[PDB]
Amino acid sequence: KVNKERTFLAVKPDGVARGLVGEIIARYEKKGFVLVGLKQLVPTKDLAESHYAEHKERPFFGGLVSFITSGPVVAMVFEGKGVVASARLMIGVTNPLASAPGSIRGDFGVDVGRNIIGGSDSVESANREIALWFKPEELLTEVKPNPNLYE
Amino acid sequence: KVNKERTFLAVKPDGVARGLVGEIIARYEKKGFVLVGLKQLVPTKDLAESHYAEHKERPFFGGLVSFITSGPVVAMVFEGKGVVASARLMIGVTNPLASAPGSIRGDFGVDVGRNIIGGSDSVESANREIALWFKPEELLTEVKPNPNLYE
Amino acid sequence: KVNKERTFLAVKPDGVARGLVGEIIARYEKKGFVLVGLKQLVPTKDLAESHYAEHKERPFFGGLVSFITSGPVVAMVFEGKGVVASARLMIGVTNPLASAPGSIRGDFGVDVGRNIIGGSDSVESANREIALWFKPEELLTEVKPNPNLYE
Amino acid sequence: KVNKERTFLAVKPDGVARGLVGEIIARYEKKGFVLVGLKQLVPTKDLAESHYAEHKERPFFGGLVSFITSGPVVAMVFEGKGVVASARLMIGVTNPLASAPGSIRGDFGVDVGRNIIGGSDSVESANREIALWFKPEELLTEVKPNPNLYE
Amino acid sequence: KVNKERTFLAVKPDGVARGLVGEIIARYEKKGFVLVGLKQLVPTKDLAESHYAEHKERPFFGGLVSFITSGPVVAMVFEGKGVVASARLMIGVTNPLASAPGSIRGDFGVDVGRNIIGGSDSVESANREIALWFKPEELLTEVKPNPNLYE
Amino acid sequence: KVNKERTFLAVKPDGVARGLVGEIIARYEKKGFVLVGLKQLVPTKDLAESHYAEHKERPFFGGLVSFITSGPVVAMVFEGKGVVASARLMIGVTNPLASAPGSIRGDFGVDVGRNIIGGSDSVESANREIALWFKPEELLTEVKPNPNLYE
Ligand SMILES: C[C@H](Cn1cnc2c(N)ncnc21)OC[P@](=O)(S)OP(=O)(O)OP(=O)(O)O
Ligand SMILES: C[C@H](Cn1cnc2c(N)ncnc21)OC[P@](=O)(S)OP(=O)(O)OP(=O)(O)O
Ligand SMILES: C[C@H](Cn1cnc2c(N)ncnc21)OC[P@](=O)(S)OP(=O)(O)OP(=O)(O)O
Ligand SMILES: C[C@H](Cn1cnc2c(N)ncnc21)OC[P@](=O)(S)OP(=O)(O)OP(=O)(O)O
Ligand SMILES: C[C@H](Cn1cnc2c(N)ncnc21)OC[P@](=O)(S)OP(=O)(O)OP(=O)(O)O
Ligand SMILES: C[C@H](Cn1cnc2c(N)ncnc21)OC[P@](=O)(S)OP(=O)(O)OP(=O)(O)O
Repeated sequence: KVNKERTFLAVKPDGVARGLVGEIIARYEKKGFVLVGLKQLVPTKDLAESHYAEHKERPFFGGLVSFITSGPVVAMVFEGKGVVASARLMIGVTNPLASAPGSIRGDFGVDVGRNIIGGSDSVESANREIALWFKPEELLTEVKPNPNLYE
Repeated sequence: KVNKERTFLAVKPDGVARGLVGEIIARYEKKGFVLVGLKQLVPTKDLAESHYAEHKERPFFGGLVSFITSGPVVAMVFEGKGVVASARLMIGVTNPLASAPGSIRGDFGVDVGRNIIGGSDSVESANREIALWFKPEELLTEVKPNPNLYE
Repeated sequence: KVNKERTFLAVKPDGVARGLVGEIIARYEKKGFVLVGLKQLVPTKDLAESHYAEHKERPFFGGLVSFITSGPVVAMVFEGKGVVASARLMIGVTNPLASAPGSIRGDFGVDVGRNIIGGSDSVESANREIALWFKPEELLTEVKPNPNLYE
Repeated sequence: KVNKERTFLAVKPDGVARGLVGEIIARYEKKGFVLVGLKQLVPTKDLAESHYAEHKERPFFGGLVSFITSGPVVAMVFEGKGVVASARLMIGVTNPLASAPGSIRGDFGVDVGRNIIGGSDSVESANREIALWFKPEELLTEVKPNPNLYE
Repeated sequence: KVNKERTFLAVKPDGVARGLVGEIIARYEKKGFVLVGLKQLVPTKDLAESHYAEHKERPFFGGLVSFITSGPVVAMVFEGKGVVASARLMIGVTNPLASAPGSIRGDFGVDVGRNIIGGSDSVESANREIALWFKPEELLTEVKPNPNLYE
Repeated sequence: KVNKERTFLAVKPDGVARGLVGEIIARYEKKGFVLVGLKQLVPTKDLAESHYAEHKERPFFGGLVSFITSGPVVAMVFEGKGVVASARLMIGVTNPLASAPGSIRGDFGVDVGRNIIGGSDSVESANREIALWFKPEELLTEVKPNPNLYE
């Protein structure tokens, strides 16, 4: 279906430390997106390096890897129609200072390096990120569509 | 006045079923718009066709008419300066996935067919919609202006 | 059955004027109680005296009648298991200053005469109050059983 | 330490289905309790029976084991001073209708069978429940004491 | 009248450092209590000792003085009927773990030493505390009574 | 250096009277901006004219001066990276009706004359406004950077 689209979201160590996990989950739940995977973990260097592989050649890659592996991360997978692009709109933009009020980064962030949450940029990136962070057993298979949310 | 402008708003069956009525009323109350009419009802095919008349030649007309009659609707009328255009901005856009975080559809909707709330598109549409859903007795006549909201 | 119990609730002129209608409705909706009746109206002296009949010989009767008729009131009917005793608990006690934080009066009221909301004191009072404020046509007959709320 | 006390909390299938996971996590985070374990899973009949082992001879045991395995559950472990007793106070009482406004069950529940969340009744039950639902690797070891929350 | 009663409230350094100032102020404003004095300051040892004078011979006195001077404090004065006792009820009890959900300490605190906010225990203590923290010029004199909050 | 930027914000008499002080302070605190100055006062014509000096020859100058002196104002100073531009984004635009939902004016305002809060338009205007409303003693000097908010 088109309503079975999935995105990977990570509440970064700064979002976890600031106690924003519930606030964030509650925003995606109110939207109508279904939580199909959820876990708290301290990421390994390998998970971090494979996750941010598009920034591997840039000077700040080291710091990104160090910071995401510096403390607990809440990894989640949400399912819904256009969940990839929608989840991103809900987060805001790279710079939290330029992110609109009402968005996660707009409401809670001030620094690019401490930008609370990260989401998949595309359906291809999502499917790769989901497989990396989660095992098939850790993901829901039975997802009954809400007739209140979908026509 | 100007500040006596009125708009018609309908919390659709999906918005009532999902328990979003108070959430929605609170947003317009916080804004400074005065509730001049309020009721819960199951709309008739008669009322629905008349309400959705601007789309009577479109292929989706029947579907809009079927859905708005499928369960209880919370019908309301708000009064304030630029309430028609403002109420619409507060709702978001046709596609809830494209609606900005901070708006009703932006925060709670995923599908065009399940887009929670509908509002008048113009002052002319509002005056027609208000007369169609409400009787003069069901509307407030005495509206004292709040000196904290109006200069 | 027992989950089909109904209570009458009135957001008094002070609760309406202060813009607390959406806040209050959202509280009962969150709880799992179903809205089966809703309307805004300016009560007549006849409706006000009939409503406050149990206190018709008390010195404060006139004052209660004068205030409930002084502006718009939001009249509602909620359905659920033990809704009568549960709505009262959610409201708090007669004196809002003695009402616990978390209740409507505890969170928003300071005066007995400006105590925002009133609810039915018993199933008997509820059935009488509902018939007095609402016509059978104004009340839902089809109430969808929620399997997440009720075992 | 005393501040290193841990409790096991489960958002039951009804709490997950109603989209209350984030609302719940936010409440414990706002309090100052640290999340040390988190996961979503559909529990097996075995894990449910071992979890509800204290009631294995009671007539309602079967019903509790059937319901907790009927859909996804969000399993969590929180750390803090008096977290076992405090989480329970935050949840409310067995009957959500008797639970005080401000508590989780007092704000969102109407039925004993659909009472959203369950928490450990003691430190001994917590240590057993934590070991039963989580592997030592799934739980945090490094827990930074907040000098704003602890003297 | 008796609606002119005043209380002194202090958001302690832990309260301020955790970013609970606006949350706390919103609660008293929603209640109907009028803010008649407000300031942020780092208290001097002299002001701290004078404030905590009733406990000057207790073993914990030193610790209370050390902590209230360790960082910024948001000092405020609220006016309204029974504001002294009501403000205390809103705060909760000495131990935040024993404080009811819905109270400031019940919702946000875990430790007696980090109990976010302090309020006057009596009208006599309030009048003394107000004079100690505020100059007559720093306090409002013109307080128009809200007819929506007082009969 | 860059994270030490400061802005001046004034919750205008309309914002104070509508009890919005707590809501506003919370928004800036959630964001990660540090409150370095805070006070409630009734501004003098001298302070008002100096504050609104950039518009001293515009026809609306008198109206702005009259209104900001008509009741209590909550003056505050926030510190953070890009706080001047970010605080304006959080306020919205001049016309609250055109302000996006999620912004303060977008969420609570209807009139240009009653637009709840004013903020510095530039770093130069901020430094001037801060020195005008606050004495150096009234401002924090020791501001430890939060490692959860800054890289
Ligand atoms: C490129 C970004 C931001 N970033 C971190 N440090 C720096 C830095 N020093 N210079 C520039 N950019 C930086 O890193 C990943 P993230 O924060 S998950 O995501 P996003 O939502 O921004 O998005 P996408 O476009 O990666 O999906
Ligand atoms: C024409 C629209 C949208 N729409 C619903 N289904 C479809 C569909 N199948 N194809 C196209 N458009 C669709 O219907 C009305 P509504 O949802 S109250 O919203 P609006 O706020 O956009 O309204 P207005 O702009 O007319 O006020
Ligand atoms: C007798 C009560 C209390 N009361 C109101 N004004 C006064 C007054 N001036 N002197 C004394 N008592 C007063 O009046 C009804 P109400 O306010 S709808 O509701 P309740 O929910 O508290 O209760 P119940 O009456 O339905 O049990
Ligand atoms: C025995 C308890 C209570 N209870 C639930 N259904 C029934 C029922 N049908 N008959 C009797 N008792 C019942 O079951 C677990 P729970 O629902 S998580 O609740 P709790 O958090 O209140 O309790 P505890 O186990 O920590 O005390
Ligand atoms: C003596 C009391 C209690 N107390 C604080 N720390 C300690 C401590 N370490 N050991 C014992 N007792 C302590 O101190 C004041 P506070 O904390 S504002 O609270 P309150 O609500 O009790 O009120 P009041 O005293 O203003 O009435
Ligand atoms: C010039 C503005 C707006 N303004 C008020 N009345 C009028 C009026 N009658 N005609 C035009 N403009 C008016 O005055 C300041 P303020 O209201 S704090 O707004 P802002 O914070 O959006 O401001 P800035 O600092 O960016 O200007």
